Amino acid sequence: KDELLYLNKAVVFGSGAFGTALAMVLSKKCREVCVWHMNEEEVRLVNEKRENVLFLKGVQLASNITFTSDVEKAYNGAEIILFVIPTQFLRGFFEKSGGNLIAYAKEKQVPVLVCTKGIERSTLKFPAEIIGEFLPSPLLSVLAGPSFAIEVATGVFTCVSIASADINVARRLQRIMSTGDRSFVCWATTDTVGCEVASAVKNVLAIGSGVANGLGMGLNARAALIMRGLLEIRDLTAALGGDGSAVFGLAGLGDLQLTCSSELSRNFTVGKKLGKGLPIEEIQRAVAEGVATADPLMRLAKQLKVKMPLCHQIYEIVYKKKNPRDALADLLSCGLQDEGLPPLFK
Amino acid sequence: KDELLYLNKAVVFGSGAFGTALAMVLSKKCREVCVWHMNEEEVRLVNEKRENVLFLKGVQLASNITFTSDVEKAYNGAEIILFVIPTQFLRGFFEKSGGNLIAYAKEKQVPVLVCTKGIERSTLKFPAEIIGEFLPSPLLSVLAGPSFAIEVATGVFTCVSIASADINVARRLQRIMSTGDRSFVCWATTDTVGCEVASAVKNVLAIGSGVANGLGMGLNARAALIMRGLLEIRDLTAALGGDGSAVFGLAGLGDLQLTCSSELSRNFTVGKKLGKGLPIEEIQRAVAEGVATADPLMRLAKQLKVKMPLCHQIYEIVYKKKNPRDALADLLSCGLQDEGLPPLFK
Ligand SMILES: CCCCCCCCCCCCCCCC(=O)O
Ligand SMILES: CCCCCCCCCCCCCCCC(=O)O
Ligand SMILES: Oc1nc(Br)nc2nc[nH]c12
Ligand SMILES: Oc1nc(Br)nc2nc[nH]c12
Repeated sequence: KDELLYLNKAVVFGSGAFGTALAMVLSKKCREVCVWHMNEEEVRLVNEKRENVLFLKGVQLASNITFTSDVEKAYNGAEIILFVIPTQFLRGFFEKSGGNLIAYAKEKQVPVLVCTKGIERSTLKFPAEIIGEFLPSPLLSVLAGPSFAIEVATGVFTCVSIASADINVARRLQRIMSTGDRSFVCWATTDTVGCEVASAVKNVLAIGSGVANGLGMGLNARAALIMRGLLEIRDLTAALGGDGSAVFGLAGLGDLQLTCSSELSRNFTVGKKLGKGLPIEEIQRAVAEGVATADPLMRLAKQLKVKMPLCHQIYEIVYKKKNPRDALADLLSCGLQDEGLPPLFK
Repeated sequence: KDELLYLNKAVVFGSGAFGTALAMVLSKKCREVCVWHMNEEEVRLVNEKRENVLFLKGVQLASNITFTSDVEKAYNGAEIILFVIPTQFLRGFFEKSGGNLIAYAKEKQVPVLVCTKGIERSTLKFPAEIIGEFLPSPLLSVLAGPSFAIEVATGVFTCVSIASADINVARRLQRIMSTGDRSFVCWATTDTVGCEVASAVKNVLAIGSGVANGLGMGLNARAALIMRGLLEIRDLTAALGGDGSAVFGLAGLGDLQLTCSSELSRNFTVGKKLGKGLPIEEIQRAVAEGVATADPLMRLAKQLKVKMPLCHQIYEIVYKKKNPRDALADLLSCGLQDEGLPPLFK
């Protein structure tokens, strides 16, 4: 259906640049929107300054956005729930504070939208999969696509995709997240897995992009990194059970191309230093997503016997003091190959 | 085979930034390399200055590169032929000067490499297809991929793909074009058509990229343009008979992502002005590829009944004084949709 849905309330768990930006979209589709941040003092500050001076500096919170540190106040009444809490704290949030939240969600069949990205080290599971150990899969959807937070927060044209096992769940979320001025447009897909794989691997690939640049390479190089890197997202996706339809779409190619040209992103800058030769120890001074993700990503790949050439060489560069140039050459040690893509049309 | 081939001679027909840059690659794989430019006086100049001051300013021609205006001197001995002559003059070159060249190519089974890009207005045929009316298809290959000329000319890491009906022809060209230092790496594919479609349509899409920017949009937008734009390349490719395997590869996604972020490209700048509202008449002051290509591209699409939403709206903006904002809204008039990509894995 091409007709939008407006609600009375929405809560967002995660007070980062991304969740905050997402609350601005919701603020235009929901009467009320709470954003859950844990530090009570910060909650008040932000509410006073009418601005998340914490993670999205320079943006003016809609007046109907209210930060709260009380989980219970956050979800009560909410007709949509967004999770954007970082991977590492996800499970612990659910164990230590999700009790009432879970029961509420189950009782009222409240749609849940996963926006957290990564791989959990202990289990090597993805964010929606974790959340799925606490909440029935049918209530769950995943949001992914090229979406720089500032741009999303200030209403500049953005297209993301929403994925759910049941397309019909995605289509209903598509109608709650899409704005009235067509500035935030959601496309439906069923590929939850491809979405989550693309989201996680893009951050690792994005350090490679930095590596390339620090190494003296240019735009031809980066384009080739995005293209080959995508095959790695596609193969890991196949192995994990996904149907792969998100791979060449917004969640995959779209978010991947974006994240890799983000020259001022911390993923890029870190790779760029490693590229220039600076040791990782010297660098770290606010961790980069790709750095944290490379390790688990590598363990998961190994466990599933998926070859991910770019992601391994990026992992070695980051974790095992491998010379970027030695890495590049090894990557190119393969010899002359076929492009390796299947025909679309027989 | 992962082992390279070096030759005694190579000729390149086309004295642009691209062919000139390609001659620098060849100059490292061929004893001798002639580059055919028509103006005899210019030929001498360039040869004296040891630099194509004409279209690739600031680059030092290998010493084994010699410009010549004598077709006959150009190909005699050549063991590979590259065409990079612009589309519009392609046929006329073959009719007015290819006589001896054609016979020579046929007689010695000289591999031909098509690097020209576009759609010929009269026939709506692509460059390799044209050349195929004068030369047996088996001798023909197509080169495509993300490859900014300066970067290719100065040896900065570049990956392109080479396509031929027979993969084995592509693999042999792959071994002649790939350099000894792995700075120019060629991947083989059979998708000649997808390659040529991607090459032509990317220039039109690249004006859209400019439109987006002139309209105030940012990087999220551009990423979404690249992703949806690609479907248009895929659908036109299906209709023309291609197997589509080049689409999500170097020739497609790769070259597309590159060409659309080329903020200083004439395709971008033109779109950007149209975006800012400047009338096309006011703009033109050296035509942009996408401008010339939009018309034929639109006629070809129509003739084949392929819907190419972005390319049509770009055509209207360029040829029919359509307001970019009116265009954007119409493009978004579709309503809430599914992403529309097939599963890769069943
Ligand atoms: C950690 C290594 C990153 C180095 C950055 C490389 C710059 C872009 C390289 C892209 C070339 C792709 C190589 C693919 C080779 C293969 O498939 O085995
Ligand atoms: C000539 C029009 C160009 C306007 C530039 C638009 C900026 C990026 C827009 C990408 C959104 C893709 C819209 C697809 C809608 C559809 O499939 O019908
Ligand atoms: O322990 C923690 N839980 C959550 Br939820 N978020 C955090 N941020 C820092 N420490 C944290
Ligand atoms: O007529 C022409 N033929 C070729 Br080949 N190239 C050209 N460039 C300008 N006019 C030309």
